[PDB]
Amino acid sequence: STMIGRILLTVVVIFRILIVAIVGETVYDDEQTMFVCNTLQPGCNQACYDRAFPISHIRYWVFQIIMVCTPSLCFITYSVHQSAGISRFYIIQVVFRNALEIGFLVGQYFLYGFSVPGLYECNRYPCIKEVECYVSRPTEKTVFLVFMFAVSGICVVLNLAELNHLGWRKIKL
Amino acid sequence: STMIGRILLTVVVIFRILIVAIVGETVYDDEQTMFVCNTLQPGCNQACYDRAFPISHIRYWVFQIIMVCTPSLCFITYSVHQSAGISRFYIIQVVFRNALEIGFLVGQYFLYGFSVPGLYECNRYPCIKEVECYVSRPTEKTVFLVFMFAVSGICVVLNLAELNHLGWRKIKL
Amino acid sequence: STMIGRILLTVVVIFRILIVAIVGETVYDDEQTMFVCNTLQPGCNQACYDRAFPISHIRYWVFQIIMVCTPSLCFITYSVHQSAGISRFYIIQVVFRNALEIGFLVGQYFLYGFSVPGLYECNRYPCIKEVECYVSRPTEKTVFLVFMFAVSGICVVLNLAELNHLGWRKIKL
Amino acid sequence: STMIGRILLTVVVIFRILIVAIVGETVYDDEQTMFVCNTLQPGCNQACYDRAFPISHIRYWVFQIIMVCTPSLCFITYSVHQSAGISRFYIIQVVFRNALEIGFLVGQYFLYGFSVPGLYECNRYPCIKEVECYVSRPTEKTVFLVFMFAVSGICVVLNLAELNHLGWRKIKL
Amino acid sequence: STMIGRILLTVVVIFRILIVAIVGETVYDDEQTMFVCNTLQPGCNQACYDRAFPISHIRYWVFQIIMVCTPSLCFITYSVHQSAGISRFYIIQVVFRNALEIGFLVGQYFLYGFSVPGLYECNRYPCIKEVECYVSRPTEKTVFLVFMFAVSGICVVLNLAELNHLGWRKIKL
Amino acid sequence: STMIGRILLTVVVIFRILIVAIVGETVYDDEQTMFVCNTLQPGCNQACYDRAFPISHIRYWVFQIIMVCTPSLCFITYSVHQSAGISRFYIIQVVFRNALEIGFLVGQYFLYGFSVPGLYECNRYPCIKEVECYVSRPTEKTVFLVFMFAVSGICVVLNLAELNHLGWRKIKL
Ligand SMILES: C=C[C@H]1CN2CC[C@H]1C[C@H]2[C@H](O)c1ccnc2ccc(OC)cc12
Ligand SMILES: C=C[C@H]1CN2CC[C@H]1C[C@H]2[C@H](O)c1ccnc2ccc(OC)cc12
Ligand SMILES: C=C[C@H]1CN2CC[C@H]1C[C@H]2[C@H](O)c1ccnc2ccc(OC)cc12
Ligand SMILES: C=C[C@H]1CN2CC[C@H]1C[C@H]2[C@H](O)c1ccnc2ccc(OC)cc12
Ligand SMILES: C=C[C@H]1CN2CC[C@H]1C[C@H]2[C@H](O)c1ccnc2ccc(OC)cc12
Ligand SMILES: C=C[C@H]1CN2CC[C@H]1C[C@H]2[C@H](O)c1ccnc2ccc(OC)cc12
Repeated sequence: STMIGRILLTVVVIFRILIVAIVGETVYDDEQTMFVCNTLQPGCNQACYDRAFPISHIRYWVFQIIMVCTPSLCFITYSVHQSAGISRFYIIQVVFRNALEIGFLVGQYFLYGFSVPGLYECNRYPCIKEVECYVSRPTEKTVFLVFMFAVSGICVVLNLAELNHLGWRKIKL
Repeated sequence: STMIGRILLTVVVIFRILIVAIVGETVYDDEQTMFVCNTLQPGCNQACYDRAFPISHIRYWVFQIIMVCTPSLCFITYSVHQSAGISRFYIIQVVFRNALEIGFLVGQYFLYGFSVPGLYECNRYPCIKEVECYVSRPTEKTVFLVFMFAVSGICVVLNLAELNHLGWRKIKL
Repeated sequence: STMIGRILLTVVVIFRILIVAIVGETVYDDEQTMFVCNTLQPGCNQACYDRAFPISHIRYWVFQIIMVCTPSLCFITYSVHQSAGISRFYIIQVVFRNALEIGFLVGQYFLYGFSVPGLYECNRYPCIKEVECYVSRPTEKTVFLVFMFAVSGICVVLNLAELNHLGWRKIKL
Repeated sequence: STMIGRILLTVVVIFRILIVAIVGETVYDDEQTMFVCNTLQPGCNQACYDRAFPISHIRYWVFQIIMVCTPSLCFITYSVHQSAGISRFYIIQVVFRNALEIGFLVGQYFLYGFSVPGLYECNRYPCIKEVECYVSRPTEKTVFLVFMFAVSGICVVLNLAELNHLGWRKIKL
Repeated sequence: STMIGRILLTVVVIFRILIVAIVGETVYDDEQTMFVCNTLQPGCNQACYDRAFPISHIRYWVFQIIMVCTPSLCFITYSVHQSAGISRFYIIQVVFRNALEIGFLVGQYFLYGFSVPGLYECNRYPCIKEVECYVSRPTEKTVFLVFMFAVSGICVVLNLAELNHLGWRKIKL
Repeated sequence: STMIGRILLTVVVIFRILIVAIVGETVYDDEQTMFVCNTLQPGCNQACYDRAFPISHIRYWVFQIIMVCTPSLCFITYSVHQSAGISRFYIIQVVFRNALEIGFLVGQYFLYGFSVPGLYECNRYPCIKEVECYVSRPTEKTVFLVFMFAVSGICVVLNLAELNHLGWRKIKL
């Protein structure tokens, strides 16, 4: 069943790209404009927001998508160069895709967790002692995070199935 | 009369996609900017808005459109792969489309109801006791909700007619 | 003279589509941010704006354009399906186009009238008794309304001429 | 010298379209946001701005461009319809283009004049007695107005030269 | 060495167009929003900004680019008209391009100078006596100005080299 | 191994272009709007921001990308001109690309360093003595800076490998 696997993998990849490109930028538009802290100190909002969200989810997902698509670009460009052999590059391409997908999934888990809390406790200079800050659209961001995790997991499973179908002797050489 | 059914189904799908893509993003632009609560507590606006609208309508409809279109993409990609049999995949594609459409319609009803009230009563921390908040463009959003429900219902009816035409005997095999 | 009629109909349809798509969105961009009421009550602006303009003109016109273009799309897709008879679908398409155009024109008149006043008197909760609110760019919106009415009337007249050319005898059968 | 006339006319038309489409919308973006009146009365800004600028320049120019291009569209669509005679439609097209261009130029002069003053004196309700309001980017708007007038005048002269070349004898028949 | 000249000229023209189109509009986005004067008089900001920057740099550069490209458009359209002689049009086009480039460079120098100061002294009505105003991103605008001047100078030198290569006897005839 | 080098070089170039074009403009959107200084002096924010960030990172990277791509454009245009010899232009193109890449990398290091601090001490007129200002999203900008440096270094290494492969003897002649 190596064919249905490829069909599903292509469909899932396209689905993820479309969803991100269409909704992600709009969801995270006012992330910093609607972030508010209970204080009068100038500059506390900037510091607390930067501590709460070092990297936005949307940029991480864009980077992940491009990086995961890169090996296919390598293979296609190699094929173009060859004309005006290819049965070996394919195995290495598959292995690299598997490694990249797994690494990105693990990194997402270790960076963001599984939910976006509605409150944040911040104690960065210049804020005096510890202050409380309030996040914008926590529930939508939680839903987006869980959905992206599920899609990435499906992709990982399909890639592992493909790699197993090839056989580890192909991967060895 | 299986041909007029397909014609109407295609026309309705295109109509829904066009309407959403052209007007939806503009209707819901200032959903959070124009949401106001009668209070002085910092952070009450964020909490009350997040409780009132956990997920925006437009994002739900975009997700629904992509998911409903997915099975046709699966079928087209399978057909492409086959060349450089297909009479069985079509039945499963139809069944999956029917199930997805019905599920999305039911989910929309259970999530949003049939109207958007102009007032909201919010009792989420940090708001003190219970406060009153006011929504932006409730009437336009109600009209949009009802129109989308009607279009989805028409799609469901056409899909059921198609599935009935194919037949239960054929579906079983 | 059934040819010049078709030429003019196509030209006016394209003209209307272009004008709307190019200027309408920009005209109605700040409709709600520049709407102000003389009061101190929170939430009175939202209620009064929603009562004054239940549906924006631009969205009504977009819906009208798509709906009016739908029958031609149905005819085209039926023609595509036929290859890989058509002289009867054409009459029904013409009749449906006539009905839709007339209905949309009448609806526009009954919804918006012929002018956009510069003042509004609002007595919706939470506003206390009666308040006075001030509209943004009333004159430009009045000009746009009248222009759209005139274009739609021209389209209706051309469609009626076409339908008369076809003849009642043919329409009946 | 009927050929260089056509070459110059085409080049000028393209030049005008490009200039408008590229810069006009950006010039007039903050026309109402940066318009300020010296008063405390709510709603005086809206009334005074609407009285000072009933129709924005950019929208008038867009309408003019589309209307002037319409007759060529009529001719092209007629030519397409003819295949799957034309030496007479051309003369009427030229005459209509001349009339439209002259009318639009005269209308622009009678609507806007030749300059945009930096101050405005406004006595519209609800403003008390007479107030003073201040315009945004008067000099750039004056330059744009004069440039558009010059380009339209060049177009009118070229069209008149073409019409004279065709001849009154031919035009009458 | 008439070929490398043409190659470099084409490359430089494309480079200038790309740089402007990509960064210019973003650099000058908040030119008026971030312009502030030290006063309490309503309307002083508008007058002082209009006096300081009668025409934005970006619009001047867009106009220059279109005007400089115009003669090539004239030549191409003439060539198209000729088919369904040309060795004399080309020299006239070269001369016109040289004149336009030199004129635009001189005009830029006389209009803007070589730097954008960070302070402005403004004494325009309604400002009382003389006030001080502060500009936004003076350094980036200075860098952009110098870069555009250098690119235009390179273009002028290449055009002069081409014209000299053609020879004076040939331009006279 | 001169083919895999070219494959990797093309892939990394495309990757860098995509990442910049997609995320850079959004990261640096509110650079000046969210920059705040602890003072009451009008005009201190503008001066301090201009001193802290003379040129935005995104514009520098756009300029670098276009300049690095220029030599390939020159070579392609020369090839087009040649038809309707080339083995010597290629070496000079490679050398120029190497020089440009190295220069841009060194310039980036000397201009921006390796991190974006969260605080800035500013003593520019009109600010009184020293003031403290707070930056927006320092961590994301630091990550972007480091990532761009790494990608540029990889490109430099690949270019040096290519140049070494061609040979010093060949480069001399
Ligand atoms: C369909 C979405 C629209 C929004 N952005 C501008 C117009 C349209 C294209 C998209 C962007 O160019 C873009 C192009 C390609 N890939 C993208 C991937 C992600 C993205 O934002 C997360 C924007 C992307
Ligand atoms: C026609 C609408 C315009 C508004 N958005 C940017 C330019 C144009 C395209 C559209 C967006 O890229 C987009 C592309 C494709 N499908 C879409 C589907 C939905 C949507 O918003 C709900 C935006 C979509
Ligand atoms: C020409 C207008 C521009 C403004 N909008 C984005 C870029 C360009 C396209 C248009 C929009 O995508 C769009 C596409 C197609 N039909 C439309 C119809 C109506 C509309 O606004 C009323 C926007 C439309
Ligand atoms: C080149 C200009 C850009 C700005 N607008 C969106 C993207 C690009 C296209 C243009 C608009 O779609 C548009 C299309 C066609 N004709 C137009 C004519 C005028 C215009 O504004 C006055 C905008 C136009
Ligand atoms: C690549 C730049 C993007 C920004 N603007 C909208 C989308 C893209 C196109 C460009 C504009 O339509 C445009 C088109 C063509 N020539 C232009 C020249 C100059 C310009 O701004 C100075 C904008 C231009
Ligand atoms: C894919 C990104 C989207 C955002 N901008 C508008 C729509 C889409 C295109 C891009 C811009 O036109 C653009 C075109 C080409 N090269 C670019 C390079 C850089 C850039 O910003 C740093 C914007 C670029």
